[PDB]
Amino acid sequence: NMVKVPECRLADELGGLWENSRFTDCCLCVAGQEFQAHKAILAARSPVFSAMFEHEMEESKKNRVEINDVEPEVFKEMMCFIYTGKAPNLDKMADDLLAAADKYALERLKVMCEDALCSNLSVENAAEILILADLHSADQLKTQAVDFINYHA
Amino acid sequence: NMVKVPECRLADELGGLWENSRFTDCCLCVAGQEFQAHKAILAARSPVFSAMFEHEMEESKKNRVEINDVEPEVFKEMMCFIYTGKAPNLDKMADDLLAAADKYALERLKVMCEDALCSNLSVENAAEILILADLHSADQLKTQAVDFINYHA
Repeated sequence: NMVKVPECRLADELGGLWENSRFTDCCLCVAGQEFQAHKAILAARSPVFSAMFEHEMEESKKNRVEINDVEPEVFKEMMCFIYTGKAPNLDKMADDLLAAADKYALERLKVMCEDALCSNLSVENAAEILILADLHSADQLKTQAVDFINYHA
Repeated sequence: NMVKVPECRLADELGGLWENSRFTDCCLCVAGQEFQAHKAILAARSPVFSAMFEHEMEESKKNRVEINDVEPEVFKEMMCFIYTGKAPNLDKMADDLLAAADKYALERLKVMCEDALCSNLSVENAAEILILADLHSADQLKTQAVDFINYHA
């Protein structure tokens, strides 16, 4: 225990990779905005992206994937999660991020959003959150939501 | 604290990326053996690979990088570290990995080897390890090797 070993920095460096966009091989177009990314990473991280890049006929697309169901700011948080496993701005978009994580099968990000939404459960938004968990198959969130509503009988 | 969030699995998934060799864009030839890899990840993880891929005039090289100064088994451990930040078999090759980590500027891996070597310091091997740390710029290893030798008077 004499030698001081530095903290793992895989996440920070992969984040650098995404921020610097080097050796990118695909373009994601989100509401008219273009983002360069790396197929290998997105595929190893999302079963949806994986399937998309693995079974895409029509070179006409030219590695150009157009995303229509996600707002640019939410998209960026999702990407941040894919490259580093973190989502610094999750708190202010938990519900939209949940839907994006669900759509792109990012299980851990999905549960992280569930965790944040659960923590904000109130009698004013209990029902809405409950419905939200049903539309994006967020089990843990639903259960905690049902329990909440019941308890407040 | 009601929702149970899974542990980050960035490393595991990036390891799968390397083990499955999907969407690779380069080839590393090591002592006759070929390994497919991803430029972006090697580049974001190693200043040497970074500079190598960033400045390579020969198309003739074809993203084909040949490594002559590293044994295949050691090379694989290095790659494992580059993709996941771990080196499960570092103990049986600490000295060789140290040199390989040094040559490719993998700072953290270099210190990890320094920690293993430092822990095996014995009257019998002390002198050999000290020299090893000087030839591969392993500062912490050196300082610990010099002290050991002194204390044993």
